[PDB]
Amino acid sequence: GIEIVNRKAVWYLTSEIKETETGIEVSAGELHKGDEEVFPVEEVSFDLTPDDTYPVEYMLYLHMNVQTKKVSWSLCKAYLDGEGYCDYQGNERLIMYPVSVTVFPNGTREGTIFLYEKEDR
Amino acid sequence: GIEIVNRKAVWYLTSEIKETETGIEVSAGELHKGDEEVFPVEEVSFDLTPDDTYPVEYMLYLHMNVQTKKVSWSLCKAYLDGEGYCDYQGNERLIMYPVSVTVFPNGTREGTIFLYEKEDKPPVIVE
Amino acid sequence: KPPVIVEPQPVG
Repeated sequence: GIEIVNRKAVWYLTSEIKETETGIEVSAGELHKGDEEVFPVEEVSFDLTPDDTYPVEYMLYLHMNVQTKKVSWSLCKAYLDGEGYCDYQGNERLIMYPVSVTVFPNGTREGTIFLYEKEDR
Repeated sequence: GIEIVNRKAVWYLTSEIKETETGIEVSAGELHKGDEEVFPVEEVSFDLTPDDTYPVEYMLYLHMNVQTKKVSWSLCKAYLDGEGYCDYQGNERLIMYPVSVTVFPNGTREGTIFLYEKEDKPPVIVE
Repeated sequence: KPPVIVEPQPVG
């Protein structure tokens, strides 16, 4: 299954992230760096599609353009054949990776949905 | 907290609706009647202000004047004291209730954001 | 500035 990890951090996301029948749905929300700064985050969704032979790793990245302040989503899809793996390859500032799921050929999903909330006041 | 409910409907709104630390923000968007007609919807926002004594119910209405086709926002606020409730009452056709939240004196929010979708999000590929 | 305020009904 995909376990839900509620976790406190300086950088936190108010977007609702959930597992659906077909994949992952992330609602529109806000990225916060503590009390100081807030950035708008668009909604995003993707299918957790299995492969016939290999398990498939899905890793969702939340990164920021340093110049424009635009916070965007990136998705890595890797086939776990001994050479495939997920690692953020982009040139923007990686903030977090709230979804990490391995989908097995028979449809079994194993991984984590990270839900970051504010450190306590 | 404030839950999000996605639903496939004939009437759907492309406006982004989100909870902020102070209240609710609805972006400018489009109301769609399937694939037959689209109507412009203005941005709207409001504070989820608590009361010192009673819990407060917030209700957001999206309604349309069927003759002018003007689509507008209405907000009802109710103080949970047992003497009043929120209910949309006007002449205009009520299209949807996308926000319904109860705000308790200490700031605790309980409710739902209804996000209507098309019947029958690609993140860039970091690959 | 929207929204237009709708007053709550009295119960009863």
